[PDB]
Amino acid sequence: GVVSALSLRERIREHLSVGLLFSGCTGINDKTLGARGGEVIMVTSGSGMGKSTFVRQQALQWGTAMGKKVGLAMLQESVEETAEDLIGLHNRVRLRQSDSLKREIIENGKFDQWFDELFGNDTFHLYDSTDRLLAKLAYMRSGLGCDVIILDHISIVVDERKMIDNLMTKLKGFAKSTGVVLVVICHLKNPDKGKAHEEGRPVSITDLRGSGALRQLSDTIIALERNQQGDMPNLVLVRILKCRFTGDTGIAGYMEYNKETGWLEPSSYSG
Amino acid sequence: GVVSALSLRERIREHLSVGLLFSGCTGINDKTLGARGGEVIMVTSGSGMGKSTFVRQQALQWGTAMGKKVGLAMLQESVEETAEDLIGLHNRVRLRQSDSLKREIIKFDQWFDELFGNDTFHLYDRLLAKLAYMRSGLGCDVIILDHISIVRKMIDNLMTKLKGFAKSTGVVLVVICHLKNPDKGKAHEEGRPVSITDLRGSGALRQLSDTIIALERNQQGDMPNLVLVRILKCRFTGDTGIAGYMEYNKETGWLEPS
Amino acid sequence: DGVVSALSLRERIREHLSVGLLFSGCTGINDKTLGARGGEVIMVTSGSGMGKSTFVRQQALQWGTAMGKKVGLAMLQESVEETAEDLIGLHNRVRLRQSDSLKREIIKFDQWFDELFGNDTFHLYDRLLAKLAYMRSGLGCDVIILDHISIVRKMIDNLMTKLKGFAKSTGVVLVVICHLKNPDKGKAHEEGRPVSITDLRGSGALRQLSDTIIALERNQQGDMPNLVLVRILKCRFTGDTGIAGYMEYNKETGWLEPS
Amino acid sequence: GVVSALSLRERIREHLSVGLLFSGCTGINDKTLGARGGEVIMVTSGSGMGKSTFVRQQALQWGTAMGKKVGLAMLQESVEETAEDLIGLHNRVRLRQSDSLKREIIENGKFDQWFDELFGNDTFHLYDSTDRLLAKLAYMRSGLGCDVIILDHISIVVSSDERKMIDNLMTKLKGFAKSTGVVLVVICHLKNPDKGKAHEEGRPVSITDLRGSGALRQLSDTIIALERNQQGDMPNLVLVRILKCRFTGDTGIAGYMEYNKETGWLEPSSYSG
Amino acid sequence: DGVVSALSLRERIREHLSVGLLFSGCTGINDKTLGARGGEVIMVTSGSGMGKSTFVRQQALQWGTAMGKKVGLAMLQESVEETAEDLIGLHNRVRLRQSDSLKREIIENGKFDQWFDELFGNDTFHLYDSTDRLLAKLAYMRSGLGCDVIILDHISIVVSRKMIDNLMTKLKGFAKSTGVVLVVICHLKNPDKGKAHEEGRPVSITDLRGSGALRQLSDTIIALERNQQGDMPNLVLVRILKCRFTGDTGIAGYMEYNKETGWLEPSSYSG
Amino acid sequence: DGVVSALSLRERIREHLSSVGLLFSGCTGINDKTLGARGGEVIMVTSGSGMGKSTFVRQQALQWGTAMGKKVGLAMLQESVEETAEDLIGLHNRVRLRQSDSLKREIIENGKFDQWFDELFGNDTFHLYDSETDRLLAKLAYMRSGLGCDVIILDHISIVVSASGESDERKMIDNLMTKLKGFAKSTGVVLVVICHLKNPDKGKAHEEGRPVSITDLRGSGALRQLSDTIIALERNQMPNLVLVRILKCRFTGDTGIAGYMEYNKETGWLEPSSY
DNA sequence: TTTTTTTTTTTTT
Ligand SMILES: Cc1cn([C@H]2C[C@H](O)[C@@H](COP(=O)(O)OP(=O)(O)OP(=O)(O)O)O2)c(=O)[nH]c1=O
Ligand SMILES: Cc1cn([C@H]2C[C@H](O)[C@@H](COP(=O)(O)OP(=O)(O)OP(=O)(O)O)O2)c(=O)[nH]c1=O
Ligand SMILES: Cc1cn([C@H]2C[C@H](O)[C@@H](COP(=O)(O)OP(=O)(O)OP(=O)(O)O)O2)c(=O)[nH]c1=O
Ligand SMILES: Cc1cn([C@H]2C[C@H](O)[C@@H](COP(=O)(O)OP(=O)(O)OP(=O)(O)O)O2)c(=O)[nH]c1=O
Ligand SMILES: [Mg+2]
Ligand SMILES: [Mg+2]
Ligand SMILES: [Mg+2]
Ligand SMILES: [Mg+2]
Repeated sequence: GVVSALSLRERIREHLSVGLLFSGCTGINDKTLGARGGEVIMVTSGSGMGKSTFVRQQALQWGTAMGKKVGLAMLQESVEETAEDLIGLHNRVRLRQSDSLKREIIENGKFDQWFDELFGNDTFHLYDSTDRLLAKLAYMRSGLGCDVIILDHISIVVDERKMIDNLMTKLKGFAKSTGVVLVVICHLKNPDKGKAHEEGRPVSITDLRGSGALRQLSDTIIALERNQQGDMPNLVLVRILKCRFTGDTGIAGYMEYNKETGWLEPSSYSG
Repeated sequence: GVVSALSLRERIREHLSVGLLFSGCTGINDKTLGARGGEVIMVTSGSGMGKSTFVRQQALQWGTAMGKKVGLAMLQESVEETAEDLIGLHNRVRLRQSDSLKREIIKFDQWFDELFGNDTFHLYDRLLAKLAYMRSGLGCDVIILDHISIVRKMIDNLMTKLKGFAKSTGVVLVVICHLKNPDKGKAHEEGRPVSITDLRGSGALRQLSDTIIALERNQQGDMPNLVLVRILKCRFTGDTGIAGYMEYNKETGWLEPS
Repeated sequence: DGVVSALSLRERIREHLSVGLLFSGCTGINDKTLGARGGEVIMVTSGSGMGKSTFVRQQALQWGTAMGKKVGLAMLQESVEETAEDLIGLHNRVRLRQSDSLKREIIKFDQWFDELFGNDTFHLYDRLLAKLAYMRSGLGCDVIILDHISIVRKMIDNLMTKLKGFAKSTGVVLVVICHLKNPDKGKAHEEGRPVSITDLRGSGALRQLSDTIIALERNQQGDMPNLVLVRILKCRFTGDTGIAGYMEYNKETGWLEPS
Repeated sequence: GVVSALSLRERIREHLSVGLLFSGCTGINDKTLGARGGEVIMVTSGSGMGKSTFVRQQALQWGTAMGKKVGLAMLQESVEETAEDLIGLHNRVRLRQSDSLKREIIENGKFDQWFDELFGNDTFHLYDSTDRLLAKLAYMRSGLGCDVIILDHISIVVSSDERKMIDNLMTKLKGFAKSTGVVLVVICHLKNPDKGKAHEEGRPVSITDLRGSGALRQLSDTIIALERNQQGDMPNLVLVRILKCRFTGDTGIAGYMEYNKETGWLEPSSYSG
Repeated sequence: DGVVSALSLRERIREHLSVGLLFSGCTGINDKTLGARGGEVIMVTSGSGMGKSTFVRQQALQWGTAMGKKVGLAMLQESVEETAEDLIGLHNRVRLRQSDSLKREIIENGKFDQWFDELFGNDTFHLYDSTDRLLAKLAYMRSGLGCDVIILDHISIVVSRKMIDNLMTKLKGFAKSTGVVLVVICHLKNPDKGKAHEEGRPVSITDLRGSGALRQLSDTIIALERNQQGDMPNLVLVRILKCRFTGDTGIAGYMEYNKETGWLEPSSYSG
Repeated sequence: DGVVSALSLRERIREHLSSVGLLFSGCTGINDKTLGARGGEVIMVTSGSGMGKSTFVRQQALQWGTAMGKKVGLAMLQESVEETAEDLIGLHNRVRLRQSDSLKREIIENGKFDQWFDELFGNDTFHLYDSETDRLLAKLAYMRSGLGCDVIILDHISIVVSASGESDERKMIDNLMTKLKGFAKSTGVVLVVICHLKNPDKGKAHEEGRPVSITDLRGSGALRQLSDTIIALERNQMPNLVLVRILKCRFTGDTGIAGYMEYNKETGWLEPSSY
């Protein structure tokens, strides 16, 4: 592995020739310009502040609009609970929270409309619901060729200090030499001082839990606030708290949550 | 292993296309589609927490009030004990832990044969060639096996014979596994919650099984018999965890839901 | 068939099932786990020097003066004299080996000797399972009590798997003592700290084989170490385990009696 | 080997040690006098507050203006993310953080005018990205002979226990400074705060806030701690704090530095409290 | 066999029972645990380097004039002449080791051999100069010299658990097997929750290095806790912890040092 | 056997009580409470990190190496032979030689440094040593044994315990610390030890003005048993008023706060200050 | 395979 600084005439050049956008909020698209090859983002909100809404939305948007293979690794739930929350979200309805509508649209041929509008040419990919998880994600990257890989709910993949430190180190070091956006989700701690995360705490960088290797091997911290006690509980207040590429840490904007469609859109709110 | 998005075409329709209730802990019927055939309900706890205190309670109310024929096999003990808790539970008076009422009656034949009068109970005192006759020659429908432990490669070569048999027959084949020798913190017995991790023996005690009940109870608390049920990995309705309160009620002896 | 139709399993149970050995001190043992049973390996385990042999050799006297059974003792922790000399002043309610005058003022010696020893009850002992196997065959023992265990992974369980076989063979009421491990978190046991079943030294099968566990929690450097907590930690045959009672000492005389 | 104190008359005088001075701030160069061969220097701050570009700037300033051969072992970000800061740093711009310019400069080939102004001097050496790291540094410094070596992100190299690993390595790296006589700036991180705000948010960092062990303030020679408040109203005024200087005996504030967005070269600000 | 009855015991009580060695300094001790007894093992607990050989050679001396026993001393913590300087100067009430002026004064006053045979003029004390060899060296004092109270100094090079309770249980069995009142010195462990023992802390029965049975096969536990950085480092706290033979324990006594001589004597101290 | 009595000990005490001395410099009270380093003892040096535990040893090796003629041997393991073979030069001649290059430009040519060499090191008083532990005390025994180094100084015990592959790093300490105290007490050579002070938890750390306690010795716990004198230093980097604590002297009967010193930013000498 | 203490730091509790 002895490489001098003189083997870099045509290897820098071809490395010149851009980040995959962030739908629903262009403020994250402003002060990061997306994500690169080897990047590891971190998405977080509180323990119950909708960390499963916008990540699922972005997995939707990067496969039905942009032609990039979104190979998920969701381990909150099984496969038939995330495929349906892809389809019913995409059709702007509530799929898995109404029993008659799951029976109404199963009757009349619109089912193989709503399967084939999404899952067609191997864009979306799903994972069978932890040191073999890395081997399965590398088999996912090498065999299928997916670009964005999401992992969720870090408590299942795991003194939970050395554990989560070795976990974040192993994924950060996995993202080398491959060119893959390995987005991970992790939880916030129980707030040892202050107002709670169920009450809309101002999420600092001092709230990640298990070890401080989460705010030290990331490449972006995207923090959401689903302030349910606030007068906009249909509003995820989104924030860049860490950037290795720019350094702008602040209110990129807002995104408004919708009930019936399940979506959340860019909003035009100010305080 | 990774399975692609093409494999879920009809299976959401198959996901959008109960049976034996759990008399005792009345939230489990709400959360694991009761009991169909071919299930392996796990009753997981540490030695003393209420393995056979709870698992034999199901066989009375699924042997008599359901009418389905039941094969018990409590190989941690013998037939003389497994043919008494049935009687003392069906007759509400504590048989085994009383002295004078053992010899008061000995109307023993009546409370023997009235609850053994069907072809319900076929009790047992290599092993599966003698166990598996319960379902073919006899008609049993709930089969409950207690002990597994003393009963690299000669360990994980067991559950396939049971699971293919459950596939072929359709029997509620409830087998008890145990907890383990702990390593850090409080042990299980004080009221520790046991998630999917804390199980030795094999991973098939919480993975290859279909639905997993765990019993936990504060032993040196206000009462040692406030058990509480947990689901580890449920496949029928997916949702797992805590249903609700049971209590054993030492006056009578039913782990009844509270 | 290995399965047996339970209706055709009748008379063998009709011929089958047709309190017992009480405990002096801590009347929430016999009221709760119902005395003693043949074939048992009971445990009286607490910390080292909590007064375990202020229980385990009080019971050997109460089971030879009112219960009349044969008691084959085993104290390796001292000699036959040093375990038998306390018994006489224990019977006579006078604290013998803790005041110098009455150690030799009496010598009414054989009055106090024969009235508790002229029965052929006690059989002391100064390998050990051979010399407990003779206590059945050549001596006729009815209660066996032992005191110290830690001298005679598998070297700690292959004594307990021989003692459980000896309780299997003869059905003898047996009491056995082992010791607590050292709590590296928090305090020590000796100021009222509750013990768990992991607190047993040596290895990790001295608690499979035992049929119950009894323990004294004693605030040793406390305001008084004369109010002990009895705790059952395991019971195969009554289920209800935990805080049994609180025993005094009554320092004028010295009786572990419930209060 | 046994020695005494009389057979050194003409080799004590050989020491009778010229430094390698910093850049950007000058009070750092007051109370350190540069850096010497056999001297382990340590830079700490939070994550992202300036532990890689502020060290690579000094790797350039010690590697194109002073002719000292400089080697890197960048383990965070590999060769092809770190050359395009060097190139876009020396030219007083922001290269990778715009596609208005990387698109332009390879059309005509003025990339080949901004490129060979630096690396054709053959003073830079890399290591492409956990104990024979020493043995590869030995040839990077014995045959190639880069006269400063930089180790990036030592908390991969600790990925047994912590106390055993990092001391068993750190002793062999201070004994790599000795017996080979190279300067060595090593990068190592911070443990979490207990109470209050953190070391990226702008906490006043102390000496025993390290992580990996407490044997990082013990086998090391100079502790330099940046304090970059990014939540305060001055988000790009970094502070520099010398926490432990063995060779002189001055501790406290060095000075202040400003970070300029359009250029990338941090400038010495003249902030007053 | 080796089986014994409890009928044939009229002889071997009649030939058994047909206080003793008090402890000088803080005479609540013999008021409470009633002196030493033959065939035991005794632990002096104090802080490390805090006087675990000042309250044991005093109690080697006070059993060598008024008791006349064949008192041994076994020192591994020092040499065979500094242990003898202090015993000469101790009863003579002049702090001797700490002064060289009085070691060049009465070398030629001729009262060297006078204060030698004033209290070594008997054949009372015996000594030794440096564990399985120590098995023979603790028994030859019992057989060859006829020693009565052996004091053994060190435990941590005596350990060169299998070397730690091998000592304590075997040399507890040898005590009751030969009647010699063996007295051994212990080391407290290195605590972590807060203070050290050396600054006024109270000690519990756990605090003994090596393994755990040093509290099992020892028969009494004597305490000293001296507040080094306080009003004085000389007021030790005495606390009795374990007592198989009377039972009563607790806060025992409070001594001073009486700085001219070197003699542990008490005071009626309330606090 | 070796069980020798106490009646037949008339002559061995007689040829003993006729050492005690070898006093410190830098302050007064460090010669009160310990009366210097008694030949035989173990003396232990603790400061924080970068707090002068080879300043107050490089300075006390000279007062024992010139003003008393005692053969002093220095095993400085932090460094090499050259940085410490010259740090005594300006020590003696009252300049800061390595810490300022202008004097290093002055005294090359005219040989003032050569007379500064031949003054101190022209005699035979100082011996030095450079750098597991299976040969450390083996190569330290020849200094007192053959060469007669009457004081030996050991620097940085933490880099003879961090250089071994063992099971634990505690047993490997206290299987060597016994050889250290035995080699000290047996031949009666003073052997001084440098060891460090571990992580604190709340408030000020040791380098910010923490009153260090005896249980804070990093590495093991028999460093407060097999020691005869423990010395601890404190400062707040008044960034030079270093005060001294003596933790435990096994010979005499008083320990505590020893004295105040101040370090000289021109010459190199610890002036005992006032406060 | 598992037992028993004894140092040194990390989250969280
Ligand atoms: C239970 C109790 C005992 N004691 C005293 C009476 C006896 O002197 C002594 C009883 O302890 P023992 O039972 O005699 O101790 P042991 O020989 O069993 O030791 P080990 O546990 O290590 O095997 O304590 C009290 O003073 N108050 C009490 O409440
Ligand atoms: C010092 C400083 C840097 N920056 C920017 C410049 C770079 O784009 C980025 C620095 O990133 P890096 O230097 O690459 O990373 P790091 O060493 O600080 O952190 P880690 O230990 O996790 O590897 O931050 C600011 O915006 N303001 C500042 O004051
Ligand atoms: C106990 C005590 C000791 N001292 C002084 C004078 C004593 O000679 C000295 C104690 O010396 P030692 O008793 O010899 O020390 P130690 O036994 O605690 O340590 P080790 O096991 O390593 O041998 O301390 C007092 O001043 N006041 C006191 O109360
Ligand atoms: C005490 C003190 C030290 N110093 C400086 C000058 C000395 O060269 C320096 C000490 O040099 P060293 O003795 O080599 O450093 P250290 O032993 O204190 O710490 P470590 O070896 O573990 O890294 O401290 C002062 O400037 N003023 C002071 O008051
Ligand atoms: Mg006993
Ligand atoms: Mg970086
Ligand atoms: Mg001593
Ligand atoms: Mg130093």
